[PDB]
Amino acid sequence: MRPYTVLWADDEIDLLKPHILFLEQKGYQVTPVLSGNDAIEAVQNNDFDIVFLDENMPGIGGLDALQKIKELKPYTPVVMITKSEEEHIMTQAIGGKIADYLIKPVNPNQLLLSLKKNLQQHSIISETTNTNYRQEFVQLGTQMSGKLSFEEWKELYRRIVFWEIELEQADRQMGELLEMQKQEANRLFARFVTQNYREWIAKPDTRPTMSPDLFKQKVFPLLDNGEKVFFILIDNFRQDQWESVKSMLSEFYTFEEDMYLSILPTATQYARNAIFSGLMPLQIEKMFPDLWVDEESEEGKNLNEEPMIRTLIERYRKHYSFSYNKVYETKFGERLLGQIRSLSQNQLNVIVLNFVDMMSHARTDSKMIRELASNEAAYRSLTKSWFKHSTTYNLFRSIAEMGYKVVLTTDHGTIQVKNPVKVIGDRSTNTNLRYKIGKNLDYNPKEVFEIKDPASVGLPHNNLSDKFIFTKEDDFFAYPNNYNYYVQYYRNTFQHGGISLEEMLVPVITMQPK
Amino acid sequence: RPYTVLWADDEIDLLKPHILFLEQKGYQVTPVLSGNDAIEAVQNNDFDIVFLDENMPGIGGLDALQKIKELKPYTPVVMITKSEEEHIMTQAIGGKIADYLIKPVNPNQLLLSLKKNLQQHSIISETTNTNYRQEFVQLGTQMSGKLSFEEWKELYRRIVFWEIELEQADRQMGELLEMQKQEANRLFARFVTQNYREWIAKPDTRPTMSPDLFKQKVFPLLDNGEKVFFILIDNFRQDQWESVKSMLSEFYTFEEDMYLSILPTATQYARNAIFSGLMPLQIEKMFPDLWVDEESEEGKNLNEEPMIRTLIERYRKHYSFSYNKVYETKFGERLLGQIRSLSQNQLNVIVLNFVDMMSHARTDSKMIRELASNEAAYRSLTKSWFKHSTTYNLFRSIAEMGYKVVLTTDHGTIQVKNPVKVIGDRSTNTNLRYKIGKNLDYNPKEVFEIKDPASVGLPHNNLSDKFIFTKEDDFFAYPNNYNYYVQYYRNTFQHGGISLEEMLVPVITMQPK
Ligand code: BEF
Ligand code: BEF
Ligand code: BEF
Ligand code: BEF
Ligand SMILES: [Mg+2]
Ligand SMILES: [Mg+2]
Ligand SMILES: [Mg+2]
Ligand SMILES: [Mg+2]
Ligand SMILES: [Zn+2]
Ligand SMILES: [Zn+2]
Ligand SMILES: [Zn+2]
Repeated sequence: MRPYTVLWADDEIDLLKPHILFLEQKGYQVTPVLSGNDAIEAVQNNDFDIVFLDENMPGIGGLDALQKIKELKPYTPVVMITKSEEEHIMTQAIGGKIADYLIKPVNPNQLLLSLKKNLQQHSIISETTNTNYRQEFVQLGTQMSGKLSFEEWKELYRRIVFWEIELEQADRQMGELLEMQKQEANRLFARFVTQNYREWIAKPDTRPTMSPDLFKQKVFPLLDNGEKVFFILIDNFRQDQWESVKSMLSEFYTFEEDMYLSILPTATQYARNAIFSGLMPLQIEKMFPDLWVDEESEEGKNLNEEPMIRTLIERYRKHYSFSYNKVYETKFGERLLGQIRSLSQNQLNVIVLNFVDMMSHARTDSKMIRELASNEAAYRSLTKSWFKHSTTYNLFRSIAEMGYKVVLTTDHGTIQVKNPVKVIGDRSTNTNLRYKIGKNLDYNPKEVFEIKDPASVGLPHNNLSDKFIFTKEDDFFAYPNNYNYYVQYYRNTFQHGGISLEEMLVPVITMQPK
Repeated sequence: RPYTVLWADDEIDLLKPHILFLEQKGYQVTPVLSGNDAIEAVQNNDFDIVFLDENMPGIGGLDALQKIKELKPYTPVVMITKSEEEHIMTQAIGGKIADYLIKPVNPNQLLLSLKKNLQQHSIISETTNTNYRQEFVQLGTQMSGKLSFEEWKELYRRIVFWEIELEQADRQMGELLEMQKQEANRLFARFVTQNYREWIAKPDTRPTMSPDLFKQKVFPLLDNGEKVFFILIDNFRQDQWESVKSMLSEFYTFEEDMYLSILPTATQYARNAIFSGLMPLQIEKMFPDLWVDEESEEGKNLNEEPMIRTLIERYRKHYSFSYNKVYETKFGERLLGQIRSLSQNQLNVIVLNFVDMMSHARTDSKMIRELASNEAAYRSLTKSWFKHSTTYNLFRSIAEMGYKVVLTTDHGTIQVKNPVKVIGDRSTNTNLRYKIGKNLDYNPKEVFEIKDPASVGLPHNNLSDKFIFTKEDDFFAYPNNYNYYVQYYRNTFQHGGISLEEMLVPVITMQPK
């Protein structure tokens, strides 16, 4: 290697000769200077790896030297090594983007620690992530194997996502080894769902929490305990997207993290209507035929969610005051943000955000989103940018100021599809690549989850359709009339409505304002 | 509220003085004696910060760190230990500790660490606010008077720096800077309009511009017998460079500089000028086979590789070189594989294209409006695209080849605000910031007006063909449906006119570490 270079500025550098010898023995080149002006010049005309800085020096002070050095080379770490214990100096150093602040007398090893932490942090963390994943990779495969409970599935998926993000900043083949494990997880999760889905619908008392159960399990207990709640539903928000925005929200909230199961199809007109109605889609139609819109109509499929909310509140003999707001466009979030505090009168404030859904679909037809979200790390990254720079960030921030509980959840996720499944003859479901509705559908029954009795899984259908077929894993339906184009166009896009961990196992977070 | 600290040390009884000190300072400390006790405490509470001994009976502090970061990844952990072994330091760093303090620890060092890890964001805001209020004065005197080109580069670099710094500060301070930026752009437009003709007419005395870029910044390197990668990112302005330079600092050291794009600040003219070494006009007369009239339907920057060849010929050089355009991040994969095969050449040209902001597709329009509503968001998208596209590894891999890299752009872009009325035919171009026209109508005091394109190296078809250019953050708007197109194009990013963002663009000479 080459040695890391250290520029050290102190009016009494002679008193630090022992420390300089120690660092020089550990492979570091130290250039000493005696003033801020000499340190500034050295930084200007050199490319030092790190800068050590005294505060009290004849001439300009370290805090003033720090400002200049940060404008010249803001990416260069600066450590303040001073005898000052004044809080004012600490405060201004932190504010000046100091990397470390060490109070004299300093143990030389404390300087070694700063040098490693501030110059080799990334490679150290990278090597530990690989090492830790190598240790735990086996434990994850076996944890996967066998017959897992629902709660065991939650923790496994939680563990897989964690490694998805950790291994972004680590070795490649560790990352593609995780992809294999994730692939195997989705396969085994698919069997878990198809073997139990009909029973889940049949026996509502022994089933995991699903869309129709969401409000009863996670909202009503809060409201019944006297608490004021903001139910915020970001449509098409996967588990790994929650993990991406989690740290940002931690500045303002504490979390109780949970997950729950979306119903099939993992689509908005079914799962999200089931949430706000508290019922399986078929039960919405029977009990409230005026609020259900069947898949044929050109009318909107989720325009009646507020009335559904009122029937659910009434259906459990609750008297909650509530509001419902639906946000698509950029301007309407700023407007809702402006009128946010007028909602303080209501116990329950429901907010639906549709942009991640829009963006997720734009991964198919928008060259721009094909660039910004080429892979799932970019998609997560792009989700961070949106959350921070849209009005969503300050919306969550204003709610916290209002002393409101927030239940942050979604209706379904989405998955990056890879391999086609042939199909033909459906009705009006060509728009969805993960589920299909119709009669006389030619397909391979081995490749899908067949629902020939839709009313058994709480699904309505008009007389021109009698069955549902769902994809599994990362498959997507493809027609043969324009097959080769169809396949090249939709491969690697994001699609929902089928069976996968990404689509079905989705977050529900109960957040308390700090 | 009081900040809460979880402190796990098997000798917690000897740390009672530190604890009392910290309780006097307003913190609530919870003492525990082992890694398992701490793990359980974190599991059932929301502590703000964790202090962690390493050597304890039971599990080691390092084992506790791994589990606590799993439970509360967003909670800072400070290791406070007597151990001075290097492998312990390294392992704790790997375990994502916030700090590592070797015993005995100054109690003020605990306080500092609590400020730096629990209140650093709000501290940086107040400090940035206070610093800028003071620097606001020097930026006023620095843009006062008549500035030289070198002074315009310093000032523009200064304004960009504070633009990004003030992302983390009070809104009012950003408003205050926004107006200093307005004034800078107003004065910069005067500076350009008063000198642009002189610059084109006197090549030996002008600032470095598009047609001079290769001679000024590339040929000297090669002539000094050093290999070079010339990477041109389309529509990559100064603050986008400032947004990605830290990522690049892990593999390069920088010689940062700027240069002026010619007008229009549009790929068809500026980038062709860079590669041809000539002005867009004299492209056609010097080289008919190379030029493409703007009015031809097929692409205009497809035969740039031959333009580069004639440039090498004109200056009597014999560089072996390559040329590669990467439209999409998928094509970049192939280039990344074959990238080491380009070690044979002295010069390697790569054209990268950042997301098209000219997209009229309804979906792109809806994305753009939400993902890039302001300049902070635009920079954030820029960083995201750079890291997760093939661009990041591309620079990473070129560094391993030990090549010098010249990173630059052909022009920038600006967020437009106010409409400027203009009347023209169906023929007239779509660009919001500049028009070409046989019969253009406009307030000549609202634009930079080039009645004879031929004098400034621009082509034309008719005697009556003009070029007109917007300044500051103006954008052209036609009378038909003027009210609608004003509302649609306002706050969108455009290029082709006169502004610091469009015109004064980065050129970085980078040395692999
Ligand atoms: F003089 Be220094 F601040 F220790
Ligand atoms: F719009 Be939904 F997520 F199908
Ligand atoms: F016992 Be601890 F590591 F100081
Ligand atoms: F023609 Be480029 F988009 F400026
Ligand atoms: Mg001193
Ligand atoms: Mg002084
Ligand atoms: Mg101990
Ligand atoms: Mg032990
Ligand atoms: Zn949805
Ligand atoms: Zn959707
Ligand atoms: Zn361009």
